[PDB]
Amino acid sequence: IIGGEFTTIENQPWFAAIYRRHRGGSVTYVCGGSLISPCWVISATHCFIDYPKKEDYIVYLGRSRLNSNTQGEMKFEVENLILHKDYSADTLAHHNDIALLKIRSKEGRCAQPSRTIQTIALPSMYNDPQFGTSCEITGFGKEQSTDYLYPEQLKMTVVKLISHRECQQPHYYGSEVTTKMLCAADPQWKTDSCQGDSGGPLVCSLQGRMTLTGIVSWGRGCALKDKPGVYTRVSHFLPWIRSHT
Ligand SMILES: N=C(N)NC(=O)c1nc(-c2ccoc2)c(N2CCCCCC2)nc1N
Repeated sequence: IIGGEFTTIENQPWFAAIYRRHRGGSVTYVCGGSLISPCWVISATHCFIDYPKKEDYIVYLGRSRLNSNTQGEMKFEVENLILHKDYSADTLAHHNDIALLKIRSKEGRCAQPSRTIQTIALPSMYNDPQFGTSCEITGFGKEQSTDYLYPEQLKMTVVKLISHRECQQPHYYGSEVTTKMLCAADPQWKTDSCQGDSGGPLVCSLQGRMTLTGIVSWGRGCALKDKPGVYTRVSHFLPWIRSHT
């Protein structure tokens, strides 16, 4: 997250921290995700496509820090890694960038909700907020494009939804953006998602309900003028989510 503010897991208790085990046994951070039910985390396919083996991954819930344990956290293995069959990557833009992780502890259990662990509601189909609506994004991704390290403490910020028409403009993204993607940015381009925020939540308040509107997917640079963050439009994937869960 470029700009914004540090936070803790109580302010985004559906946030899932996803790591990969290496040959040799070191564990590194991969991507964010969101808990949509006790046994299911939703994320982005591009996070996993290079290493598509479920046994390589570890999922934490209730975690506020990157490389230290948070009190009350839960650790899970990935019992099921489901990537979207129609995923594609061009140079920047990832199509159908959505993935499901079925989680299960070494004791064979799913998430027990707590003060630090809760689910996030999915939107109703094809129902998103209007352009200019302020939404929030959360993650352990880079604080500056030039940074080598990821922040040790969770961050979040606010961005505003951009219309498909505006994001479709050539000075923005041209036809790289489809109707299954959502664009969002700061009016000053001051704050944004970045590398390492992929897979994490874009949350909007719809009709009084906090709703998983987007999944962090891609962008050209981070917090660059005329280059918004691009998000998988969750309300266009409800059948795929339902069928696979
Ligand atoms: N909202 C944005 N403006 N940007 C992002 O959300 C975002 N940005 C980058 C990025 C762009 C230039 O440096 C890093 C990124 N990457 C990691 C993936 C592996 C190839 C490198 C790109 N993933 C992202 N999800």
